Amino acid sequence: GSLDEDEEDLQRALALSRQEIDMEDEEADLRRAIQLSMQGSSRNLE
Repeated sequence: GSLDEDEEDLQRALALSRQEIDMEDEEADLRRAIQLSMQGSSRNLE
């Protein structure tokens, strides 16, 4: 039950999209979304 296994590729995809965008304007919002995802924050606000 290695969850980290999938998370390795998941954060890989995140880093992948990081270099895909890497643009500090409008895409910077998507960039911030990767950061948000890396913060482990989903729809679990309340």
